[PDB]
Amino acid sequence: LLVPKLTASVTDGAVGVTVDAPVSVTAADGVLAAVTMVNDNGRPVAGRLSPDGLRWSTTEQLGYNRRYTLNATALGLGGAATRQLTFQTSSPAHLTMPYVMPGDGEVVGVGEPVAIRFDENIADRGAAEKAIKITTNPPVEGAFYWLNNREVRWRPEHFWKPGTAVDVAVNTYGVDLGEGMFGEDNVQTHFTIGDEVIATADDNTKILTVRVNGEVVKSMPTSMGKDSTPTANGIYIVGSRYKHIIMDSSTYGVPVNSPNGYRTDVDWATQISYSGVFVHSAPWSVGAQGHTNTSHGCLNVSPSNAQWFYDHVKRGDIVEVVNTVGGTLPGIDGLGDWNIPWDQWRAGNAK
Repeated sequence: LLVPKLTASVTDGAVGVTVDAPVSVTAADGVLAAVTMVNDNGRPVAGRLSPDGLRWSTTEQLGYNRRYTLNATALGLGGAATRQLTFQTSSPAHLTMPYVMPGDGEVVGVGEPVAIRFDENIADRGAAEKAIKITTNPPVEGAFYWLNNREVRWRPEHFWKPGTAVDVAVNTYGVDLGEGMFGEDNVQTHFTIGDEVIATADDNTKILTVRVNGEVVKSMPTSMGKDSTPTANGIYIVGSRYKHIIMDSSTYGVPVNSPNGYRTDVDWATQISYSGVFVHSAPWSVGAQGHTNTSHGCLNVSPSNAQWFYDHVKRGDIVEVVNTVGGTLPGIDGLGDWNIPWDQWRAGNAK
């Protein structure tokens, strides 16, 4: 007759046991009569034993920098076995919290990338990528690309298909993200892609034309950036929107009282670059809109048109600017992700 056998997911004496997984204990040739786990001043850890008595597991988050002790006994027809195991979990040098966009339960446009922004520089980009599980339905190929040391993005090759569900599980709790930096917590979000909405600003016509699922629904005369401060060409992702906002050039590197600085309150503002390009109300230039460029790079349009754009365009919709004298919007702007060729995006930069 067989002696019961105990198998724990930790070994007695271990150090740097990671806290991304539950701790478990299994009986063979018998059943579990007692399992307790206790931290280093006696508080019980909390867990659940399967109905068949074979498998026990912790049910709550385990702590960084803890010394836990696990006592288990198995009883069988042919005897008893008891073990005591003591182990120490990872003690980070630092913690980093991830922040995910877009918002949970949001409906976003077809240009919206998955964004995971860490509040510290990530030394092991690959470990971060690996901890982030993205589910798509319908499934589509995508890839990670890092905009800077803290923020990674995931997206498909092409604009999302309307009706796609996107799920993002950032499972960074207990993960060593490099040089003793570990995840502070897990985060989750789920969003859905909505209608296809692409607004094109053509500098040859000075019109911003808004297309919803391939159809023109609005034509907006506009005044883009003057030759000395032109609007960059390329694909811009729509971000945040404001009933009114004080636009302050010092927010974007540029001192208010320098030659290209400004501080002005404007209405009906939709952000389309982190470099500070917005679509907004410009009563002062209604004359020029349709004819000449007068701005610092913003898409000046009429008050009714900026408000229309506020109401009808959402986060993740697209604006494409073409034929200006400017360059191309940088890939790494923050809202310029689609300007990076797919082959480069896909190869990634996890080193």
